[PDB]
Amino acid sequence: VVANYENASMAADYIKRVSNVLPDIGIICGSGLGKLIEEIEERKVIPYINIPNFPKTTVAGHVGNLVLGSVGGRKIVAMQGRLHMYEGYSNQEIALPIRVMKLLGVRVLLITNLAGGINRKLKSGDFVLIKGHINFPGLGLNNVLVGPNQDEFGPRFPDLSNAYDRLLQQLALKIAQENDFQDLVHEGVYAFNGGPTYESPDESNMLLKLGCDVVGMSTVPEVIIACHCGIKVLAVSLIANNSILDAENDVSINHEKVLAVAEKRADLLQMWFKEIITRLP
Amino acid sequence: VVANYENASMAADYIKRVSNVLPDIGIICGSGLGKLIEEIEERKVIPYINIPNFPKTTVAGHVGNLVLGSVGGRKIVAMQGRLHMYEGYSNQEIALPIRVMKLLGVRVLLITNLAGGINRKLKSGDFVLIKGHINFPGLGLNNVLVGPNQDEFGPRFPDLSNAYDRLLQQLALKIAQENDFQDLVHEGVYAFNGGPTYESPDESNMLLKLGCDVVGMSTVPEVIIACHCGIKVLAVSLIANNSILDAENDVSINHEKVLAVAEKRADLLQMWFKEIITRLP
Amino acid sequence: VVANYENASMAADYIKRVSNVLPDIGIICGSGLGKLIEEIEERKVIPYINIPNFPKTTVAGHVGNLVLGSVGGRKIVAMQGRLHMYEGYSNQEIALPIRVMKLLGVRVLLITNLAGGINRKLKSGDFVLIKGHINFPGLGLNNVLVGPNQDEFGPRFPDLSNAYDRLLQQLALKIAQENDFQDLVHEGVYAFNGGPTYESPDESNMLLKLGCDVVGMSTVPEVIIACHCGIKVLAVSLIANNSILDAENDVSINHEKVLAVAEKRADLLQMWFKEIITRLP
Ligand SMILES: O=C(O)c1ccccc1C[S@](=O)c1ccccc1
Ligand SMILES: O=C(O)c1ccccc1C[S@](=O)c1ccccc1
Ligand SMILES: O=C(O)c1ccccc1C[S@](=O)c1ccccc1
Repeated sequence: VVANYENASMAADYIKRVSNVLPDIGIICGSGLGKLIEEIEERKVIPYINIPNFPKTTVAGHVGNLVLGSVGGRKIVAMQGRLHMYEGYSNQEIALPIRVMKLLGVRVLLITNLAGGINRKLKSGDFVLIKGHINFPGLGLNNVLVGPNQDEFGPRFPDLSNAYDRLLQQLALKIAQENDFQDLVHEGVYAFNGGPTYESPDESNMLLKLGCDVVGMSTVPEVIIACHCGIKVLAVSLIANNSILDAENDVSINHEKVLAVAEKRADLLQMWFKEIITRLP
Repeated sequence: VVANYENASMAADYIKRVSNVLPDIGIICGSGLGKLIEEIEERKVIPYINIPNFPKTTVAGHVGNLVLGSVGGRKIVAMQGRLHMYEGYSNQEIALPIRVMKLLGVRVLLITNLAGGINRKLKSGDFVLIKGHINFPGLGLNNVLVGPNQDEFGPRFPDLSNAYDRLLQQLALKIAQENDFQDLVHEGVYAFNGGPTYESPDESNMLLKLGCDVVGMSTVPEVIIACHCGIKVLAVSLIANNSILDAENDVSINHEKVLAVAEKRADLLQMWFKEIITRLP
Repeated sequence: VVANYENASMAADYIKRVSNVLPDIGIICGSGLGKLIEEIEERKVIPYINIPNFPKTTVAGHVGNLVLGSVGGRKIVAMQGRLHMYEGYSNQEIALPIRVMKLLGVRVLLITNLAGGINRKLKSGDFVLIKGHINFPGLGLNNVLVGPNQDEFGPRFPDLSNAYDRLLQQLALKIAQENDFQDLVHEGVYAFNGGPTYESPDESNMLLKLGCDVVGMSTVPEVIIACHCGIKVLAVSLIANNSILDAENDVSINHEKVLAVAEKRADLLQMWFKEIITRLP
C-alpha cells in the first residue's frame, strides 16, 4: 500500500467516523516512555488492524493502537506501539500514519525515544533537545522519501534547515527551568544509525569526530515525513549510556540496562510533556 | 528487466533501425541545462516508451526522449529527461541506457547537474570540474553495481581511480580561459547524497570535515556504469548555493532559487559544451 | 526462504544424516586462501544445492560446498565458495549458513579475506587481526539483521563490543611469534565497503581521517550473525595494497594483482590457521 492521498484519506475517514476528536497535536512515545497515553481524557482506542490501509505489524507483534482524547485541554492523537525501520517496514509503511495525522488536522508532532550518548558530557538519564541530524540512511539511498513524490503532501526536494522548531525547544527548556531540572537538559545533533545492532565502539569514536552528540535508531524518518507536509516537530532523546566512555573502559550494554533508565525518568518525562502540550501555541 | 547484453542489444538494434546515426559522444544534461539538445542538427527524437527494454518512467512523468544528431560536426546521442535514484529506479533501470550507448559506439560521456557547495570558496553560479567522488550509497550496500556482474560489459570489481579523465578536465579549463570565464571554474571532490532531501545543516558541516567540495543527488551512478564498460567521463557541477555559509547564517533554500541559477548560466554552459564536443579527441 | 529456526533445523538434520561429524569450529576462507579445505581429513563434501533451504548461487556460479572433517584432531565445518552481499544476496541468504553452523554445535568461527590497506604503515602481503569495525551498510539501514528478529537465535538489539574475541587474537599473535613471522602481523579496525567497486582515492582519504586501518567488502555480515547467536570470532585480513599510498602516487589496481598477493601468502596462512585450530580452547 502506497502512502498516497487516496489511501491516507480512507484511513482518516474511518477514524473520524469512530472518534469525534479533531486533534491539533500528535505524539509518538518510545518504549518505556508511554505512561502519558494511559492518562488521556475522554479517550478512544483504535487498533491499527481495524484502520483501512494501516501497516501490518503482526510479525513483530506487541501493541498497536491509535489513541485520541484530551490532555491539558488540548485535543491530541497518539501512536501507541513501535514502527521502526530496522524491523523491515518500508518507506510507505512508516509514512502513512504521519500523513493521516496531517489530514486529521495535526500541526505539531512531539517525539521521544531512548538513545546512546556520544558527547563526553552526556550522562545516563540526561535529556537532549534535538536541534539537527545526520541521516546516514539518507546519504546512502535509504531516505524515507525515496520513491515517487506524493505531491499533495509536499515538494520533491524538501529543505530540513528548520525541521526542529526553535520556539518549541525554547518552551521545553523554560518548563525544565520552572521545575528546577534544567541541569538534566542539553541540546545536540542526532545521528540516525539504521540498526538494530548498537553503535560499535569504533563507530562511536567516528561519530565523535563527526560532531554527533547522540545516536539512535528512531525519530528521523518521522521528522522528515512531518517536515515534508508542514508539521512542526519537537524531538527529545533520553540518554541510556555514554558510548564513548564505555568504549574507553571496555564496558557492555544490554536491554535490561537500557529500559531501567526509562523506568528512572518515566514520571518526570510524563509531567514535562503534559505541561508542554498544555502550553504550546 | 536486467541490464544484460541481450536486452541492451535489442534496444540498440531498434535505435539503429530508426536513426542512421552512429554516435561517438553521449550527453546527459541536468534540469534547466538542456538547451543544447534543442539545437542538435539533423536530429532524430526517439521516445523512451518506444525503445525495447527502456525503463518505465510514467509514474514520475515529464519528458523522456533519446535524441541523435550532429553537434560541431560530431555525432552524438543525448538522454533528454531525468533518471535519478531518489525516484525509486533500480540499479538495472539506471544502467541500461548507458550500456545501450556503449553498444551504439559511444566512447566519451559528458554530464552536467546542479549541486550544493561545501568548499567555503564556492559561490552560487560557479562551475566545478569533478575530479573524484565519495559514494555514500556505495559504501552502504546501494552501489549501482550491486547484483550479478554482466561480464560482457566489464569486470566484477572495477577500479575508479581514473573514472574522471584528466585530459578532458584540462580541455574544459582551456576553453574557459580562451573565453575569459576561467574565474568561474573550480575543481573538486563530489559527495553523492542519495536524497531527495537537501543536505541538512549538520550533514553539510560533516561533509566539510571529510574533504568534500560539492554535494548532489546525481551523476555518480552513471559515472560508475560508464567506467565499468570503458567509457571516458567529464562531469561538471553548477553550484546553486553554499550550504556551509547557509548553515552559519540560518538561511533556507527552495526549488525556485535553485532553478534560477540554472537560468543565469544556461547560455554560457551551452556555449562551453558545444566547443568541448567540437574539440575533444 | 527466511533464516528462521524451522528452516535452519531442516538443513542441519539433512547434514547430520549424511556426515556423522559434529563440528566445534567453523571456517570461511576467502578467494585464493582456501588450500586448507583440500587437506581436511576423513572429509565429506556436501554441495549447497543438495542441502534443504541453502541459498541459490547458480547465477554467480563457481564452487559451492560444505566440507566436514578433522584438522589437527579437531572437528570442523568449512564453507567452500563465496557468499558476499555485493552479489545481491539478501540478509536471509547470508545468515542461514551461519545459523546452521550454530545448530550443528559450532562455538568458534574463523574468517579470512583479502582487503585494502588504509593505515600508512600497512604493506602489501601484511596480515591484520581485526579488533573492531565501522559498518557503513549498518549505519545506512542495510544491516544484515534488518527484518524481524529470530528470537530463538539471539536478541533484537545485539551488543558488538566483544564481537572480536581478545584471547583468540592473542593466540594468533603468539603462534606468529613462535614461527618468527610476527613482523607481518598487525591489529586494526575494519571498514565495511558494500562494493563491488574498490574504494575510490577520495573515499580512502576519508577513511584515514575516520580512524580506519583496513577496508573490504566481506566479513562484517558473518561477524554480526555469529555474535547475535553467541559464536566467538577470529577475523584476519590479507592486505593487497596500500590505497592511501596509491592515491598519492596515482596508481591503479586490478584483479590479477590482488590474487597474486594471495598466492604469495597462501601456504603461510594455511600453516598458521592449522596451528590455531589445533590449539584453540
Ligand atoms: O528504541 C527502543 O525502544 C530501544 C530499546 C532498547 C534498546 C535499543 C532501542 C533502540 S534506540 O532508539 C537506542 C537505545 C539505546 C542505545 C542506542 C539506541
Ligand atoms: O537534480 C536536479 O534537477 C535538482 C533540481 C532542483 C533541486 C534539487 C535537484 C537535485 S541536485 O543534483 C541538487 C541541486 C541543488 C542543491 C543540492 C542538490
Ligand atoms: O573478496 C574477494 O575475493 C576479492 C578478490 C579480488 C578483488 C576484490 C575482492 C573483494 S575484497 O574483500 C578486497 C580485496 C582487495 C582490495 C579491497 C577489497
